[PDB]
Amino acid sequence: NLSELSGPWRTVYIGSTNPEKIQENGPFRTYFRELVFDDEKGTVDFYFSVKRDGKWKNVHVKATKQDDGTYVADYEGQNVFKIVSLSRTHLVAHNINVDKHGQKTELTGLFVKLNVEDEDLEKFWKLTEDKGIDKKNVVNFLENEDHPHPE
Amino acid sequence: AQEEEAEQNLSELSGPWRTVYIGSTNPEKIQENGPFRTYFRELVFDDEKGTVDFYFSVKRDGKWKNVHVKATKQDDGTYVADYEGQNVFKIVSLSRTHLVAHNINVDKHGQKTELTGLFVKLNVEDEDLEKFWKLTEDKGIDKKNVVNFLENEDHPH
Ligand SMILES: CCCCc1nc(N)[se]c1CCC
Ligand SMILES: CCCCc1nc(N)[se]c1CCC
Repeated sequence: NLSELSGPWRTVYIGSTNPEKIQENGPFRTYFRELVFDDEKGTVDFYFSVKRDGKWKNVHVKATKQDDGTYVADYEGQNVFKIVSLSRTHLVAHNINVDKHGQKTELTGLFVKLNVEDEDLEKFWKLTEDKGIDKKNVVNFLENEDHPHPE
Repeated sequence: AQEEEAEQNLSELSGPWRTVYIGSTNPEKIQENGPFRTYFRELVFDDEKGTVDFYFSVKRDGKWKNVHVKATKQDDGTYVADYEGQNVFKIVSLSRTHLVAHNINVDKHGQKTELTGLFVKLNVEDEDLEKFWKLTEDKGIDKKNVVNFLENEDHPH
């Protein structure tokens, strides 16, 4: 039951046994946007952004769960990763990437979830109505293309 | 084992904040290039000075701008701030994770705009940080080889 963890997630820290993978232009200097867990298909879709070559790219990768519990996915090689601790607000993970040249890299990561509550959303909506504001004149900043760049 | 909560206070509320929704009686204010299409980065609450400092980014003209605005509390509990005119805003709901607010903006042309906003706080508990560090050490990853993506996002470009 990890479906309820789907939604907007943000990268906090990423560590690597190979600094080149996470320095500027590194393939694993990933800013998470959204995570989607599917308990029936045993899969996880990652939506994130990476500045590769000189520009920003939005990437989508689907990970599949294995009998051992680990997940495997194809991104800058073959990756096999393990969630170490999850909860409503956090995800600490460890990933093993093996690139095109057989180079093995171990990465670690802390990601936090952006939890928007119903109780709070409702309050926002009542207030927006009280001020006679039209739902059309409301901007969603969580799923917006027009956003700033961290680098 | 043991469960513990950090002692709360406006001080504990400071930190990274993100904007979820912003509503406006005047759509020009929050459209692309509008001064109120603001992406929050951090907020600093000061109990003693009765102030709140805002850090956010707005795409003005053709490029992104980081902006800092200090607001001061009033006896009536509202806050005043100077940004793209004069602003008086009231926090209708605040807790460890959310902020719902109502702002009244009078621009340099006498025009009044009323805005509504929902913001969410990005909380990072120490238990999680402590668990991320232990894992990092276990794989023999040296701290110098760790990037803080949160601070990068709070200090963009
Ligand atoms: C362990 C959860 C995140 C794994 C992971 N770390 C990245 N950095 Se991008 C990614 C998915 C694609 C390989
Ligand atoms: C009500 C607190 C947030 C008010 C507020 N909303 C923005 N949008 Se920018 C900002 C600070 C400058 C007036």
